[PDB]
Amino acid sequence: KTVRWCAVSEHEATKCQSFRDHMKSVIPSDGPSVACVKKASYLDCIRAIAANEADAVTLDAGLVYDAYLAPNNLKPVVAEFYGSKEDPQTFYYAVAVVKKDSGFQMNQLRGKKSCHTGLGRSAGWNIPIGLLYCDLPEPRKPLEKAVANFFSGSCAPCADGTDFPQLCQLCPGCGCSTLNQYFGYSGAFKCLKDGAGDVAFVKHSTIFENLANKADRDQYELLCLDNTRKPVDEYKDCHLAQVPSHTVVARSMGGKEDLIWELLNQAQEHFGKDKSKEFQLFSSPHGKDLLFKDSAHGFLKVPPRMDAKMYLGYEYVTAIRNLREGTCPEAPTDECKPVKWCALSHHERLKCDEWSVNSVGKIECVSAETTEDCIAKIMNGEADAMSLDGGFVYIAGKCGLVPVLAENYNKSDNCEDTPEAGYFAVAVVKKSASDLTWDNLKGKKSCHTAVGRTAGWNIPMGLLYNKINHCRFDEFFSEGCAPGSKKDSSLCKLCMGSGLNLCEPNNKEGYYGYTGAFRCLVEKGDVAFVKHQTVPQNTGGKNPDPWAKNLNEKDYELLCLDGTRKPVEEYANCHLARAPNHAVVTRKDKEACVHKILRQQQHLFGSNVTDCSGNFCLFRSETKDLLFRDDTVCLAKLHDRNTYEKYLGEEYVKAVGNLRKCSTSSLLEACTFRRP
Repeated sequence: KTVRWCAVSEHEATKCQSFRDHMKSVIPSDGPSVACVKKASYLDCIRAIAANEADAVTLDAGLVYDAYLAPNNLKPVVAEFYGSKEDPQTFYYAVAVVKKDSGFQMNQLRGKKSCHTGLGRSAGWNIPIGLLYCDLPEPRKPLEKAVANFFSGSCAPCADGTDFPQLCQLCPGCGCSTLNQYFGYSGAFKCLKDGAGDVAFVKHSTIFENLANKADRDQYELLCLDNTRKPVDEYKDCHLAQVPSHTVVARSMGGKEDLIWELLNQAQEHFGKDKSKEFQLFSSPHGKDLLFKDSAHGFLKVPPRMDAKMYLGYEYVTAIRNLREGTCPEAPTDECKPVKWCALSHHERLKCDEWSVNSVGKIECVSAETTEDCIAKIMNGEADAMSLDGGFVYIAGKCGLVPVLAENYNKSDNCEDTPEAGYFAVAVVKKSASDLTWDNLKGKKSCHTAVGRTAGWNIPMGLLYNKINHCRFDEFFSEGCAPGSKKDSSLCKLCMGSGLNLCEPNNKEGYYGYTGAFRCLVEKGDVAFVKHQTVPQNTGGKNPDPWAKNLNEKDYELLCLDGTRKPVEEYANCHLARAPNHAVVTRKDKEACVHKILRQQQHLFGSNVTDCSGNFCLFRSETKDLLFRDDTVCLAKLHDRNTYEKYLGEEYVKAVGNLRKCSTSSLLEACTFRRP
């Protein structure tokens, strides 16, 4: 129940011993305890933790990468933040500030003039040079010279002015102190402001400290990785890298992550930032930043699904990898790199393999255990693309990935250029129902197609969430039939079909499905949640069966979320949410290649050629829906709907968002932490 903290210096160990002590005084002898293992350096601390001779240490982003690498394999368990918990600042963004209308993007930096905070610094050197690495001229070692030739001239504080002069061209001597006006963050920004340099590599907040007036700021832009610019305040959605400020790592297996959280959580409680002048956790008389930076305000537990690569982030890991390794592709230069497609099942891997061979290298396969694991892989580069359903296009989007092509199902001869939007989920009731309105449903009787389903649950049950704020849905409706709820719940008390299949999510449950929930409306409930076509299909006699043969379309009305009502006829203006088609998602940096490669593939192996017999077919499956949905006609180009927020639709996103409040998703809670 004790946590062995690692200190990299006598001072730090003294502070640690104080920590240990003041944590004994009032903290049940059943509550966490601190032991102090003293090591000579960070690497020795990282090693101690992996060799199970210590348990935790706090490191800068760079050592968080090192700690993650074999054979240590350590992960981020607790984070240090710098604001209020309303605006807990745990990250910071390495951004590239430039002057408005100077016309050039990240990939057009050769020749330009650079301003770096200081050589060896994070945001100001390691990250930018890292990414830029493959664009530097060989020999790339020594690095300093190679950067000197890349740029036309720059101000690289602390660089070797003597040997590679052009690096102090904007600041002769390269002074490594405030003496040199272009040193440090502000020094680098000023280098840009004074117009000595074209681009200045600094922190996101750097410009917000050198220009108090939005007016002047509006004259500066930030270079983004997809070779486009954006307003300095849109840094979160345009930066070279996202860096964790200060992180606490542990072992990946074992590691006592939970115990560690229980320690520091309480610690920050008894000695938080004001909590006491007896013992200050984020400061010391013996020094500064001992154990934890002094600027700290508190701690935050890191979602368990997270690994260093996820925590550090794609861009960051990319930058550091290059520096650490140095490995470029003197391969073509423009010819698209093969698309690695992630498979979910054995049968998926098998179909993907058949596909890979037939594509002749343009398609490759990667196998992950679950949809979320595939998403983590597309996230960190181990994989590039895969098709997802609404719920996952949402999750994937929270994680930074983006929808690129949507799966099309209907109107077949115009396909390739017209993204389908979906099938409107509508709430239904009988016109002969008393004033029933959207915001009136409480205590009513419900009819659902089945729990978990989109049109009959997630969407409706998802919007209704803002009218409760708790996940106990069975106790909102007086009663109802929701195939799948617990056999006893109120959601099961209106379901017919007896025996073992009472309230079961299969057709043996009469009230199951679209048609089934309608019958459930007609025979026991006042509200049914289906889709826009469900009624026209089950009226006008279009349905033989007893209970339906005489039902008439006009005897019903679908509820509109603004309280009013409208005719089943114009569902288009009175639905709950749209409900999308499956979409291929991929990383922003691979978006281009995915379009080119897939269009050419759906060409060669699409629904076009029907001789699936003696050749390959992208849309047919040995099993069922492998890789794509079998009823897929083509992959549409999501022209401008290329972001989950623009492809899903506010209503849908609102709902799905609300539901993930009830059903966790470790991957989502992790991506949320890094950004949302």
